[PDB]
Amino acid sequence: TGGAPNRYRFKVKEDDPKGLFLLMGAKMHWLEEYVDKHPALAGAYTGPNPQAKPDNYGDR
Amino acid sequence: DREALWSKWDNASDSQRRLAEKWLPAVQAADEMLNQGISTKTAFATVAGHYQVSASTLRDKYYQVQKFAKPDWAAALVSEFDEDAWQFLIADYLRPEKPAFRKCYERLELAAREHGWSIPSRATAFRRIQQLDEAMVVACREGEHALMEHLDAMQWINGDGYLHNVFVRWFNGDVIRPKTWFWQDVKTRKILGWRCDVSENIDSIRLSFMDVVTRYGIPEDFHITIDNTTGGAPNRYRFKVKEDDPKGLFLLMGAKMHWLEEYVDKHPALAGAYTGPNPQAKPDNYGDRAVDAELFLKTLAEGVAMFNARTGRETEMCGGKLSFDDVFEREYARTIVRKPTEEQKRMLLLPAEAVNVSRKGEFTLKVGGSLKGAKNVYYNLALMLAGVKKVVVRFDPQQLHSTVYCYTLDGRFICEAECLREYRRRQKQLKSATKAAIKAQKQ
Repeated sequence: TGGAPNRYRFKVKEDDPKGLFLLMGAKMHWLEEYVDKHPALAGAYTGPNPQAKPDNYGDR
Repeated sequence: DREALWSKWDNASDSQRRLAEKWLPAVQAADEMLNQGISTKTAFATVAGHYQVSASTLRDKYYQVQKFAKPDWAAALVSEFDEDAWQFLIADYLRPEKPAFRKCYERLELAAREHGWSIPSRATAFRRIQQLDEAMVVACREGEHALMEHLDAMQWINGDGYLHNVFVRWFNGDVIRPKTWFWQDVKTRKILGWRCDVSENIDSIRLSFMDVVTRYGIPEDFHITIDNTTGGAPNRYRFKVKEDDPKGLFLLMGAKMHWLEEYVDKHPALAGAYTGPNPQAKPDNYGDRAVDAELFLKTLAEGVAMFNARTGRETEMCGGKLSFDDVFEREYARTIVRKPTEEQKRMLLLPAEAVNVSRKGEFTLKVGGSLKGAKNVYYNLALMLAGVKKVVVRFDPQQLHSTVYCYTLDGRFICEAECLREYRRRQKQLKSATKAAIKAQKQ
């Protein structure tokens, strides 16, 4: 359900989204290569590396 | 030069070499007929007759091989595109990202479109990627750089450590993962000693060594290896132990210094504690499952005993038949060792961090932790009678109530002195004041 405090300094929000979806006339039922692996982010993406040095990343 | 010719013979296919082999006896036989001065017609007709071959071909090839020496007659018988795009692609693959080749290629196609570059085939591109180097892949990940006389029993021992994946409830009540240090005989592979503790520090190494030299003795030529290709910290005795130089003690023992998971971690009795290499493991079950220190250590001792006693060891010494115990018992009897004196063993007893000495020649150690609480005060006349401010105290936990030995900060023995939950409350209060504040900051 998400919610929690307060990005607007006031808390948002415990609700029922479900009702809104049903109201829209919707019947409810219950890229990693393009984003995470793009060259421009190479300093930030670490990759599935089991051993990765934490000392480099605050800058990256 | 016959180098290029012979390399052409060499590089030839088996089928091609076979072809040359088939064509050689016909050319050689033909040579014999001409030597005899036989008409060219009769000679070729005869060869083409016996051997199924075109006479014209044989004639032509004979003249072709005529200029070549006879041993080498066999050997006789046998991407223009935009550099910017290529550079762009190579630049992309070598990133630690290391994107998929087909997709990185598609991106390259977009760039090529924007710049109007003429790109080669994906197969050609990858082919060339294979042709680049083994070293380049490592250039991308820095990987390969991360890899890159008669021995008596007891003559050379190796020390190694092991972090357990089993949760054990220690003597102080805390649930931790124990770390054990082992000493192994290099020749026979027998484990000679061990000590287990809550964390990695010099004490387990030192004491396991003590166990090894007390049980099997000190050989006349002693080599010790710890591949590194100081521990200490507070206060299990309520007084801190210890910043030192172990190194000197080892050299003094007459030792030249050099720089079971199935049996322990995987034993059935610990099944609630060992989690196994499970990437997803529920933390909610384990506080109840952690095994007792006594059970873990008994399982450890039995695991060591079984590891050593296990036959069918495939080593030179065991010859696929004996166990580490057998070969160790055999070779140890053929080595010359000496037993350590009581004094040597006592010099190995534990060092306390430097304590202050008053003008009266007395100093204090606040005993606690695993030992009964008491504030011990030690004294001697030699402490007030010469130059000293601080002193390092050497002791046996069992003998703290009576005799300790004082050393100078530089290691010179001075004399011995006769004797004339606490901080955990702070640790816990600090823990609560952390957790509450952390949750409050998260929300």
